[PDB]
Amino acid sequence: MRPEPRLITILFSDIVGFTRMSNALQSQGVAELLNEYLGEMTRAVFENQGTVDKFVGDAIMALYGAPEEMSPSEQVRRAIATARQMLVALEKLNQGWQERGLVGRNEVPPVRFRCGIHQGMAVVGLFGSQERSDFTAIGPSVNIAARLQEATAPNSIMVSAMVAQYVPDEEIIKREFLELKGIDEPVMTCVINPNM
Amino acid sequence: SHMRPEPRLITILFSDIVGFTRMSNALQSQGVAELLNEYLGEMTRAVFENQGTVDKFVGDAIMALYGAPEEMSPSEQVRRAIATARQMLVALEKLNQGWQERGLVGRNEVPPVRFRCGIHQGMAVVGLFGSQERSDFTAIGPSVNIAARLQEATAPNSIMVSAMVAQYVPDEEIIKREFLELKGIDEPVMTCVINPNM
Ligand SMILES: Nc1ncnc2c1ncn2[C@@H]1O[C@H](COP(=O)(O)CP(=O)(O)OP(=O)(O)O)[C@@H](O)[C@H]1O
Ligand SMILES: Nc1ncnc2c1ncn2[C@@H]1O[C@H](COP(=O)(O)CP(=O)(O)OP(=O)(O)O)[C@@H](O)[C@H]1O
Ligand SMILES: [Ca+2]
Ligand SMILES: [Ca+2]
Repeated sequence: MRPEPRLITILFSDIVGFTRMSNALQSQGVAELLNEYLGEMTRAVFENQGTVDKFVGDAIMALYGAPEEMSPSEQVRRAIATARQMLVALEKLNQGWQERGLVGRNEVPPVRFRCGIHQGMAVVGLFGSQERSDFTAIGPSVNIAARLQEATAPNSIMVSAMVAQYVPDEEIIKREFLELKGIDEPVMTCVINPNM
Repeated sequence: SHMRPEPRLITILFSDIVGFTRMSNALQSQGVAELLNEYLGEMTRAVFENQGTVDKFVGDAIMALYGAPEEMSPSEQVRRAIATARQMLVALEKLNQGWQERGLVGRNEVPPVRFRCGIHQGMAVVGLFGSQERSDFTAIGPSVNIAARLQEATAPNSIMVSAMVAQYVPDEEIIKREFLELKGIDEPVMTCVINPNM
């Protein structure tokens, strides 16, 4: 648990259109919707042996390579598989929320998905204090993964060069250098095929 | 830790610093761990002393709740949230003074650390969110989004609250009043920068 420098793979996912969709229902409904979603994401992360760092509203942060050790290639394989399984889940969910009147039906479009994945060094371990301490990762690598998730287009998966080097060339749909805050050197990003 | 999601009037506090990464770069790891911890330690103590609830940490950002899980009057929620925000800023200044005296800031010149805090009071679905496999206690809803947007909109080393919060704060303690259009929200919001001192 004690914080230490380690090569890990960070995954940030987030959905847009949740509050808009929940704006209709009451408290009970908003909670059901969110829990439904959160459960699916968690399932995708665990099934791929990933670590659910935390939830940030309707955003999810997962780690691969901590606390349990994992090779750089497995970290990426599993991070990618999680991101793709998440998308399939959102498709299933959106299908259900549409047949149920929460989508398509009159001004609350389906919920779009955004996922960012990066691999790099990060101080990982327990951070906080006596009042509160949580297991997480800190550092530019984490910052980068978060910025990729926010920079990518709707319903897509964007990764860094460090991650893409383990991905079959035919799976990289688009390449583009992005200027990310706090980073001087432009970052080469790669949108990957959400299927396989 | 057992509270099922339920609607409730609460006060949400979001604080965030800028300069940690920069300060920790010209540094080396179990020193970025002790640094963030030193900072986090000060922030959480400010929340605990004011009986606030530390919802979670988002990197070097802090989320605190007032009015949950333990009930709290709407006036007490604001008094304690305001007091927390002011104490944090004081602690930050104390921290920068220390880091300055350690060459952690103001050398290889990483500017001193900046502080931002946003506070808002409104309805929110509070309780445990997630699934049987994983769930945490937090608040959800437009009210939470607002508090977050207020913190990201205010200027460095300042505290910005919404009208709902300002109504409990002495008029003379309100430094500035101005309408700002927050993301994803239809009606502009009345923002009020409070004086860092009582
Ligand atoms: N329970 C919670 N814990 C931590 N942060 C939270 C939170 N609920 C909301 N937030 C914060 O509130 C803000 C919400 O604004 P956005 O992320 O821009 C909304 P969005 O994702 O674009 O649409 P959406 O809410 O429909 O999904 C974010 O800054 C988020 O981190
Ligand atoms: N341990 C962690 N858990 C969750 N989110 C994290 C995190 N570490 C970093 N992040 C995310 O990484 C991103 C960092 O970007 P910013 O918040 O803009 C950095 P900053 O506050 O401007 O400067 P700073 O890092 O020097 O404080 C945010 O989206 C933040 O929420
Ligand atoms: Ca979102
Ligand atoms: Ca920050």
